[PDB]
Amino acid sequence: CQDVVQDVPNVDVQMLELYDRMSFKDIDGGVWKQGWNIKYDPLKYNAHHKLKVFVVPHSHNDPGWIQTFEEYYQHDTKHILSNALRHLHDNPEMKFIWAEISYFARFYHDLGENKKLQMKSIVKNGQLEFVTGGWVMPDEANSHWRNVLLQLTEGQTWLKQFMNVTPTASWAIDPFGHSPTMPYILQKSGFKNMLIQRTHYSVKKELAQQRQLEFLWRQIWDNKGDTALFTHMMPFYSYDIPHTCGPDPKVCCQFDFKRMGSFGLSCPWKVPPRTISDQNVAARSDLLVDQWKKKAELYRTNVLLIPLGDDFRFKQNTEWDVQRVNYERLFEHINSQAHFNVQAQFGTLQEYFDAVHQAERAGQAEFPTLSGDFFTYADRSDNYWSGYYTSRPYHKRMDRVLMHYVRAAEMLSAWHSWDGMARIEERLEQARRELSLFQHHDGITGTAKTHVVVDYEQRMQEALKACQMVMQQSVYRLLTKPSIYSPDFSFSYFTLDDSRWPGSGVEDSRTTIILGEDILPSKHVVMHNTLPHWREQLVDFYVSSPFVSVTDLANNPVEAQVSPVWSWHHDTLTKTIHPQGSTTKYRIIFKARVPPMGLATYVLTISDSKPEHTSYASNLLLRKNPTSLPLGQYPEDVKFGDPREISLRVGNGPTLAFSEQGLLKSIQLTQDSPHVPVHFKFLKYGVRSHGDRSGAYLFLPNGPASPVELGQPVVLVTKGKLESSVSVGLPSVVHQTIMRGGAPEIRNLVDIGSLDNTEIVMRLETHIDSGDIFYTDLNGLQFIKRRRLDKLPLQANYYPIPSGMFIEDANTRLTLLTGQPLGGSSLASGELEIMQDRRLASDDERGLGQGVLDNKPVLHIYRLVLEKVNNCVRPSKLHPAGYLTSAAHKASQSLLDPLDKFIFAENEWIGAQGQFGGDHPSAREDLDVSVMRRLTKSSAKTQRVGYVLHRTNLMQCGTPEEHTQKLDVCHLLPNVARCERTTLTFLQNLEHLDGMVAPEVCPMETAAYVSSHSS
Ligand SMILES: OC[C@@H](NC[C@H]1NC[C@H](O)[C@@H]1O)c1ccccc1
Ligand SMILES: *[C@@H]1O[C@H](CO)[C@@H](O)[C@H](O)[C@H]1NC(C)=O
Ligand SMILES: [Zn+2]
Repeated sequence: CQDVVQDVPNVDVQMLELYDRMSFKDIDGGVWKQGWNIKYDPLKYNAHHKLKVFVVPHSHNDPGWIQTFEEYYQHDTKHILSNALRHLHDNPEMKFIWAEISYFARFYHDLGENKKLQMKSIVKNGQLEFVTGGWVMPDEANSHWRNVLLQLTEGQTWLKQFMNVTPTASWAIDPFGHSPTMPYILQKSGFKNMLIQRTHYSVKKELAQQRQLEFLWRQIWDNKGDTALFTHMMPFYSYDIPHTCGPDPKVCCQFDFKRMGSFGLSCPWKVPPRTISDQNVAARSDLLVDQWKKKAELYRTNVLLIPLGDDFRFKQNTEWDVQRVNYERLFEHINSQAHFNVQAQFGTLQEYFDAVHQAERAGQAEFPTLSGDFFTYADRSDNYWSGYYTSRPYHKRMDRVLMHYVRAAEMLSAWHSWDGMARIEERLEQARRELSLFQHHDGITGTAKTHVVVDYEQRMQEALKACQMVMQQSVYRLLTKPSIYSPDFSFSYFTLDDSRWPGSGVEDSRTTIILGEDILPSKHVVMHNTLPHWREQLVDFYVSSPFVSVTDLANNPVEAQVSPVWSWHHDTLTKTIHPQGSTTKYRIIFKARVPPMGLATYVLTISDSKPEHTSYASNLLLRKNPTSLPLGQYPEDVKFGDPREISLRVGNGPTLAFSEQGLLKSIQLTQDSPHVPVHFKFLKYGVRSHGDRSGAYLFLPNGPASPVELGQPVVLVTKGKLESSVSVGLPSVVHQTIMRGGAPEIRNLVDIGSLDNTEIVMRLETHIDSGDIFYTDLNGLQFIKRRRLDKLPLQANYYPIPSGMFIEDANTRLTLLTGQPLGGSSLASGELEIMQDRRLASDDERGLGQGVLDNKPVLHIYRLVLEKVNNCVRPSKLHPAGYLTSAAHKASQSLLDPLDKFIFAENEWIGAQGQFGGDHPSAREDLDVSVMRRLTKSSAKTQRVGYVLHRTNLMQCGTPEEHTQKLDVCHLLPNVARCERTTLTFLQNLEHLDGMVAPEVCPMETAAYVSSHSS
């Protein structure tokens, strides 16, 4: 195993280093506005060294943006594909590349057999080529790596089954900035090449000057280079025709033949395209070949890529003709005029890469190595695209909830083979596809029109219902005596109970467990743990009486705590935000201990009085002018007091101090230790009154944030033996700090209401001497070092926080983990900040055509981990990566993959069992079974189950933590007959494993295995 901490990789381009050196000046470079006037030596190419040009027709099809997926399919994409089939069939030398498999599968299943066969033929002969082959072209900032893999696998599994092809070249022309998580996943999925486009204009200039636009992109910690993937970065401002033929858009636009008028398009540079004829082909060729030779100067080989396309192009038959015929006339002339020393033709992306590598092998070029990322993107001036790291945060949080539900549904149902009548495969495919669709770069990014966001939300709700159905049928099968099990596959044996989604204050949708002497004495509940290690975690349920006790299925009492159900209300009468307690429902909390990838059953029983093993939280409402807060049968009266500072400690955990406004002020790790200043504060950013306006994509603040005026907020303190909390009703945010004995949990119920042109940020102020350094994660996969640069504007220093961020000095580290992707930064030493929501009245000129005024209440969740790190073995100062500690990693897992809770629906569960998975191996803490998926339906003689195993890298800080079992996923199901290592999409077998044992992976590695069972 490579050491991912102690060996700084030696690369030619390291993006953090490049950023420290770059000036980022935005000067007018001439016709290539953000470059320079390219010059080339006409004698560079000759009879023995020609420039080979591949013109690659393409059509960017967004799976929802200005219209919904289905609206675009009906209005545009079905015609593009139907006409591509006809035109490619009839013109053998014409080529076309296709990226979005969600649209291709929607089209293909509606085709008659005759056309399916014609389609398969143009794919087999190479005219139509799939690039990447994912369900969508995903966002790379907010997406979790698990969902990037899910959507890639959904598209490629469909392509293997129906087109018999697996792309090895990726095409990502539109995500707003790029992440090294892509080459990581692609290289472990059989890819050999990838292409990107949206990188900062200053980066394109810098790399173009050094001919470093093609590089071997390896991970930041990869010393050896085995993760490297050849990458081509396009050089210009856009992937449209004016910015893909060469440096001068006024010239290139004249070679977009759809812009002469009848299609309602024109050239903004004021010179229109002209139909190629024998009288102008020599002059037109001279102009075009000159653009090509200038673009070729930016690269190292004599093979040039010229994309030919734009958004939803190649629709009309007349458009196919106009582009094809004109380019055919240019090719015939250019290729026959020896003086140009060019051979040009339509080609595919793979053809381009194959020719580049043939040139490389011929010794004509060596490529530089590169590590780092390409955030935060700016396409021009100070227009940095950091706004979409936060836009539509409700759906960003929903993405993470569904991510976990899909994993849990696939894993719970994988243990058995199911009859077709159970509709398990059907519901899982629906769920995987709706979550995969949302990975689109206008889905999770929050950059689609309002009605499109509604469509994605509706699709995800249907996916959550599908997951619940699969999960509850699976739990019933796994925990019911076999000879008693009698399923009705349409019945709800259990309902899921989720405490954090949509969340208290967002939707009152949790069901209360109704117990009563005259109706039902007790109720069974079941917890599932999708992680491969034993886990204890407090769980809570709503119950109709405070006199409830808990037992495990051996009838052993389990200590529990009962607290009131508090809801916050913006009282329009008193103009205050304050809590109301239920007089009919209560919360019961207790620790559930669940096996690795297993289930544990508990029983809640009502009694007429306080149970011996159930305690009751005290409650203290701090506000001047209080009024009573009756709580029905709750046995402890609420206490009142004027606002004041307070201190709380649960268990032997940390002691937290709060201001009189209910916000954290300090954390004391242990009895002796100091009270470390850690101050939460809410501030607001505004919008510029002159110049460019912030919108769904861009963050263009009108200066540093200003504190939210808090007034005298109402603060609620609940103190219990198992769980305590401090909640406060601030303007636009009900802020809650929860303590269960370890790192606190923070929950923000964010309702920006009608505050136009406002972005609400949550900031942490500490003493930590972090300087200008902070760390943020990439797709929940790795932490990258960031350096705040005062030479760049504030918005450029905002980065995606898909799952966590931290600051540290020699001795102390503060890590904030998130349950949803949001934007954030460290704008001053000792600070961390993360945006909560943004409401913007104006459009930001990137095509969306509306502001962001459809905000809705969202419950954001976090864990806050303050730790001493002076004893940790950390990377050297020159290493570009950072790594979490065990506690921060576990805190992240508690947010992303919590225990699932099931409430038995009927009155009695006959044949109920107490546990499942007690014999499953409890793997080392840094290892996860990211995916468990049965790959075969019930009619297959040989069943196959796929596993994706991911091992992260945790810092060594002297905490032994040992004695763990080896996890061999290939023996998790009985009767294993074969075990193979496969690509991450499970589509190619890479290694036949001896003894049918799947070995564990190295830190920072991800491997996939498929076990075969004869059963
Ligand atoms: O690349 C330019 C073109 N594309 C904008 C792209 N980015 C956001 C979406 O995913 C879309 O595909 C465009 C079209 C229409 C109006 C303005 C700009
Ligand atoms: C799928 O592609 C492989 C490529 O080697 C080919 O051998 C096989 O016949 C194809 N399967 C069919 C008939 O679709
Ligand atoms: Zn797009």
